[PDB]
Amino acid sequence: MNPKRIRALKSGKQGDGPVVYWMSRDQRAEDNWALLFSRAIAKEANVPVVVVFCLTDEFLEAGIRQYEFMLKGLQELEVSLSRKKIPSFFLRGDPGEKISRFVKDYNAGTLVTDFSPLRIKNQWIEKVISGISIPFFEVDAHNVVPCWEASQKHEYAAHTFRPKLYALLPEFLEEFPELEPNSVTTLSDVLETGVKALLPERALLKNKDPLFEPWHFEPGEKAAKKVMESFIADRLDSYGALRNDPTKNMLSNLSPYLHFGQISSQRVVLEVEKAESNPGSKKAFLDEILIWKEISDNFCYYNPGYDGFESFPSWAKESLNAHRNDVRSHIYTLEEFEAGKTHDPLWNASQMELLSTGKMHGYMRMYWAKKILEWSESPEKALEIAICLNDRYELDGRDPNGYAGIAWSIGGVHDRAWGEREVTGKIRYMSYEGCKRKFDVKLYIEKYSALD
DNA sequence: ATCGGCCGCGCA
DNA sequence: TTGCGCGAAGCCGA
Ligand SMILES: Cc1cc2c(cc1C)N(C[C@H](O)[C@H](O)[C@H](O)COP(=O)(O)OP(=O)(O)OC[C@H]1O[C@@H](n3cnc4c(N)ncnc43)[C@H](O)[C@@H]1O)c1[nH]c(=O)[nH]c(=O)c1N2
Repeated sequence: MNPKRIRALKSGKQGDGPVVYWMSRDQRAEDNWALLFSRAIAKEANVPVVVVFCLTDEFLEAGIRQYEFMLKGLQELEVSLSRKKIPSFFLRGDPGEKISRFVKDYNAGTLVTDFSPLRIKNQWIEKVISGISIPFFEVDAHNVVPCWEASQKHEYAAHTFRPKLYALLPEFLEEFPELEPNSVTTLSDVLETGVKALLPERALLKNKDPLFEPWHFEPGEKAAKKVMESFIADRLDSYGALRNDPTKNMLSNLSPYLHFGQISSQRVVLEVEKAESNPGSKKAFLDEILIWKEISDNFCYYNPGYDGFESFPSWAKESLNAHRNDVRSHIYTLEEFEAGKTHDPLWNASQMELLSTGKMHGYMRMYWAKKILEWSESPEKALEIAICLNDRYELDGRDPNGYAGIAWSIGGVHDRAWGEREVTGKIRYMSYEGCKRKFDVKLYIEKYSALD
């Protein structure tokens, strides 16, 4: 393994016991540098490797759509791990509290977790640290260049981070060895229970049936390898030319799998790299999954206030400030956006794309989040409604890519200042009629007319 | 250091 | 549509 992928969190005396992988972000058995590290420590010490996943009450902030998708990654994940003789364990509480009992109860010798830059991970890791005595390592298994190696500061834009990332790519772009089975030796209720809890929160139509359409993405590692091979085979060619057209389904549709870590961006990079197609389609796509996926981690990692106004750049702050008294063409309430009740049929279309499938089209997500800022009473409230719907309804929500994507839209983070306007100040504008030069907007509204 | 280099619109 | 040149606009890093 490339050692630079490892951070030592807590130093102590290596217990005699097993290596416990605390599985958080990267819920996969293959192409996992974290579990590949745990097994190596279990191997040298001739102790086993084991997985422990912590199911927290944060699922009740989202909905059936995400929770189902995730606890079927997990059922399949466990069949896979047992097949390698690595048993997995599923605790049901506060990680800081619960993971600390596990290591102590089970005489864990060494504890490993994967890397995530979101605030709450830090709260737990710091609680685990103060309650264990065995060593404690962290591994970046979600990025190609470990987040703290690509850059040590917040990067102002993609084109300041782009040299830094490619500087280090030949070293960190590499094949994955093979997860070696152990030598040394309930998820059904958990879902049935979680679901009954979330059942009065489903989005229904006027009729009783749910809004969500569960057949657009199958969850799992197996599914995610076919979404990836499908993209490489059918859409990667057309990607640069049609990535921006909401009527063509020419995206990878990989974001829900990456979010849960059911597939590794590094594998995807490897396979796109090796694959022949339009060299511009490969360049266009590699920038999305290398430069934009990883500066988004860079973002939350250096900006603890990443989901708030205070992390916008200074120019963006001043400008939105001076336009807090400008009169707004419309003001909608959370619940009115929520049910696509604006005058803008394009907006409502895209909101209807969000509610029924769980994945709104890449381009339409920009447009969507800017009209929230233009038609709400203040930036804080627009940031609030946009996080809220993003995380409530996007399969790929509750994710750095989310906070970094909203802050681009509403705040100009990783963007630049544009022609000053009312309400939106110097923040990049996007117009209806600009969409109309770009794609048959009429076809996209026809698609989603379930506003009942 | 001193400057290059990161959507909407008019038009053919 | 479809590409091009332009506009308005602040800031990083050679
Ligand atoms: C308003 C709004 C809200 C969000 C986001 C953007 C915007 C404008 N993003 C990011 C982005 O829109 C999203 O990653 C893409 O729709 C990914 O879909 P595909 O994988 O189908 O795209 P596509 O195949 O074109 O991109 C491939 C991969 O590159 C990365 N990438 C592409 N666009 C990116 C972007 N704008 N920012 C960062 N990485 C990007 C993603 O990992 C994506 O899976 C996000 N993403 C997410 O996973 N969860 C979220 O909740 C949000 N929230």
